[PDB]
Amino acid sequence: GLATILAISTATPPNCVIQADYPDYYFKITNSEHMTELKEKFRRLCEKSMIRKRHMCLTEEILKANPNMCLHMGTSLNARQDISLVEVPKLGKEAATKAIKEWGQPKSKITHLIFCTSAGVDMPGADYQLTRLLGLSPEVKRMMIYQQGCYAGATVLRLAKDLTENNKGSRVLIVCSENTVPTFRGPSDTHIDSLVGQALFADGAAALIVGADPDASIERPLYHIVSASQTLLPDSDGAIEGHIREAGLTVHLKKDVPAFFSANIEKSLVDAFTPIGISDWNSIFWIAHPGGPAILDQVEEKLGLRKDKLKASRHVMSEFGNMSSACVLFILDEMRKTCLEEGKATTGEGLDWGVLFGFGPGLTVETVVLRSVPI
Amino acid sequence: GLATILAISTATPPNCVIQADYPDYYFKITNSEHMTELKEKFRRLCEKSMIRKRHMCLTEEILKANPNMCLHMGTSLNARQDISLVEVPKLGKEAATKAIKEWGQPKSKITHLIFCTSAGVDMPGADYQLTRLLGLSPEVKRMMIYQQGCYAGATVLRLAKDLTENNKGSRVLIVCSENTVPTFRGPSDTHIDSLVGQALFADGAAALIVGADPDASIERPLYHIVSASQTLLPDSDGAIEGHIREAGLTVHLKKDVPAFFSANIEKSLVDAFTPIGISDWNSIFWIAHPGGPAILDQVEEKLGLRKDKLKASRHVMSEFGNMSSACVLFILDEMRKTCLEEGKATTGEGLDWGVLFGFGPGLTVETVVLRSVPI
Repeated sequence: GLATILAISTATPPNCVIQADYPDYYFKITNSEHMTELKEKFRRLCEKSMIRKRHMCLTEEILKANPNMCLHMGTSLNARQDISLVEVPKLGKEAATKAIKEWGQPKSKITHLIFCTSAGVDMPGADYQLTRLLGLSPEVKRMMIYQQGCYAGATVLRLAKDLTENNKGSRVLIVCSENTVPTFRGPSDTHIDSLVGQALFADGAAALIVGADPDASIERPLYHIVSASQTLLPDSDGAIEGHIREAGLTVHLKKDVPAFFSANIEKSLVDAFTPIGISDWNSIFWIAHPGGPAILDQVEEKLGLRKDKLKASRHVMSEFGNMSSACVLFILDEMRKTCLEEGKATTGEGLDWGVLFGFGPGLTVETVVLRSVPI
Repeated sequence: GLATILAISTATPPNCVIQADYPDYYFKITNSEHMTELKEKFRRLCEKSMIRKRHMCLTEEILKANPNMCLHMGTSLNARQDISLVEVPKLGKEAATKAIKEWGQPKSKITHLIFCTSAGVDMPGADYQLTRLLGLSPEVKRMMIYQQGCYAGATVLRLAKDLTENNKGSRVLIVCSENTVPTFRGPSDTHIDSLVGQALFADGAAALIVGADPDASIERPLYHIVSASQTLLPDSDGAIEGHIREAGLTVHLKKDVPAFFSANIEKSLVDAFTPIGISDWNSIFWIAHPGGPAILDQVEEKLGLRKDKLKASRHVMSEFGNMSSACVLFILDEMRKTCLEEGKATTGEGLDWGVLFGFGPGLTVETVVLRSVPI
């Protein structure tokens, strides 16, 4: 049978910042209060984000203890690594424990682990740290997916599908854990694209249990992963770049990232849904990585999506911000929850078929086709 | 059927260093000739390695231009990234083109790409650069395996097995590309395990084509991937660590590393070969990551292997040094070539079943069971 999502959970650091308060706090903590023009430029970014609040392990106290993180280009990788390398598997464990509990099985039945993060690399990696913190079997088969950015929430589903379907009895724990430690920095007039990231990026972790052939007596399916594709967008080279440097992770954008994704999205829909015989994009349910808001506005107008097709996706953005790879898994969690609260006929807002989109560097589009589960 | 290796090729930078001359060259280029006692330690390490020569893209001219790389802990990550991020897909492409040529089929038939390196992280990754450099289909399904260290040569086979067996007609291009740019540094009194890296680490790339159900009329199997396990070793936490710092990749290694691997390897063999009905470890052909020579010596002694069992593994170490993930793939390439030329009965030294071992951080052992192909 098909790879099936058997449990979903999430976790965020307790520290929460209201987006309406952030331009003032950010410019205060980075000693930029005199940059009056820049501050109001940042305020519009935050207000245009449609983010309400964001969770951040980074506190005023931590930043005062690591002041080079407050400069735009301070030598600070070591300080960022020291923080994030511990936080990433810590927040990951918080989500994993909840997913394993929903699943209701002993964690000794987990045969595989996919860990995914762009928040800091180490040897051994976060996969090893999670294995040890959780007490998973030492023989757990681990895949460590490092630094793939905001499309990796779909990448982990693509990987899980092949892992679980090719190994009878396999049960895969997926954990995405992301934070702003490597990217947080002070503002600068000549790096507006970095400023965009300070308005959008947030912390979060999501965890999944995936397996083929559920045991209906003990396990409850939420979605089936039917297919998973990945493509690079023509002429998009260099549109989004993230560099790991002495000053941490530096983000570099070209002008028209939304135009690339909207102009190419239907190709991915066609390629994925032609084998299912589906051509009407309002007849499927949608999960789309929301961390670039103009991407979703332009996709929805280009395709003529009904205005609420993307409500779940934009709601996670509103409540949590751009948590990179974790976002689409947060959105799956909410969608199945909302559908149960409202009595919908399926976990896919009453519809049988859905698409999950990951967007990120390379310009890459990950396209996962999902099948809902009844009531 | 089983995932099957259908082509293998390798590449190294043209610059080559003779190990007999390396203690003098290294302590001269690092302006450290006065550290006479440390130099004698380094001579002993270089000789005991049994390495004859290593390929390194790092020339003295590049080191002169990048002097903070010759300090022990100079701020140098940006300079290392600038070199390595270009070098990794460039060497990888040299190997990939050869492997695709051996395979003989159009590169438009490559459906998946696995890239593996510990030589530097970037967004988008080396998988992206290679895709563009080779002109693979923009729809190629990529997996980027970053910073998994010396066991990752086995990891990529474990991954490719599930990708190819779960997708009829899929053809995976695998590329490992490793170099010394992140780890090269000058010597220090207080950090002698970093000297071990300077005596051992080297540059190299290997590429393979892998798929299931080969077309006998146009493809030629070399090995079949029977199974692939991964385990952490008991009580070994912290014995090997690698940190990505402002000074580059720092290595931290405990003296007991070979004792951990040799004391635990027979459990990996029993677990992997009990399904096959095999208990005689001299009865199978061996590919073992050789970058830690004492590991192989103690494994050999512990299990009572004939001295010829590890000959092919030690030969690649002799001629190329520790190329991290690429080593085991070089060893596979050489083993099928020797068997072809010596008229052996199979590509696995005339034997039917074999084992491929990756060793690295976590203490992790990757165990891949192989089946050879007849003449």
